[PDB]
Amino acid sequence: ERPTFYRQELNKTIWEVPERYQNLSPVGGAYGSVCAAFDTKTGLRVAVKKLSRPFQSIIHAKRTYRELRLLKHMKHENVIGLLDVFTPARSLEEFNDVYLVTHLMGADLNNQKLTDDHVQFLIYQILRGLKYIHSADIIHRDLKPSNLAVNEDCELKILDTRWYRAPEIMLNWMHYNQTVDIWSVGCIMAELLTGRTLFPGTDHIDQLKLILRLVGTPGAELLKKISSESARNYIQSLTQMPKMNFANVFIGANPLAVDLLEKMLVLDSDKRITAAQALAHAYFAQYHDPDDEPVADPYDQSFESRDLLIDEWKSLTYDEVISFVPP
Repeated sequence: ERPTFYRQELNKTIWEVPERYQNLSPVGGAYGSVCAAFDTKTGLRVAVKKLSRPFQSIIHAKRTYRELRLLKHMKHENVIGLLDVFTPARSLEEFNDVYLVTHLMGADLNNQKLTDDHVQFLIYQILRGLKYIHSADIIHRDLKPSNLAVNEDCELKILDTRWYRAPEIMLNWMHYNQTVDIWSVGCIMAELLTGRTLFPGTDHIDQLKLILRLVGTPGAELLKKISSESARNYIQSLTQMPKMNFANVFIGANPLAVDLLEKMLVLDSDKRITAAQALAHAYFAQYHDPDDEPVADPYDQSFESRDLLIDEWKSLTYDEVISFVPP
């Protein structure tokens, strides 16, 4: 049973949506565009997204497929997930338009200190989601407060500025790792605790100079891992500063919070607490339940390596729209 659609003009496009999605009102840009709407079937407010030029080129088509595969996979309280995907077409031939439905979102996390219990609860939920995302072998790569939607009773989702980027990710470094997301978290936690941006770098070189000011220049165990002779030269061509005490930088913070930050904001990704080890840190003792912290089903990313024609990506996408199960 196909629903009944109606057609409607919004954001200088024509939209064709199942009748269960009522009064669409645009929210906003240059990507595919989003309308907020009312879902009558579930009673909820939803973000409907019209993908623009979904199959315009090959890169375009593969981008669409990636987005659908991703959302379709995320089945977890703290991560954003897919409520619905649909198309007007009746065959593959007539297939051109892909609309996605997810929870409409109250408040992302841009903004004044928070209480140490609020930070605990906020960071716990971010970590809960990262353990899940990480166990499907996915790296978020760009965590920052505006990817963090919280709602009225403070329940938080990860949605998909260089202020929160891991330095291995800024300096293109191959010695990356899932824990780039973790560096980001430290940068958010610190921001919530103090009220101020931990590294408000004005530009690329500033950014790294600020980071090296807090953590110190790389030890010896870290130099052993830099391959480029010039990179090595250049790193120790820099001002040789020591590591600062965090208790001094995080004055009047819970010493467990301070401890945790010292395990997250480390230059060497191989020595950085993982999401799962962080959920066990004493700092979250009030919230940690080791049976309420689920990992994901394994996630086939093999399509990433592939080079295919527009009509193969489109066909693959259609298969995924056909097969969608509502939650």
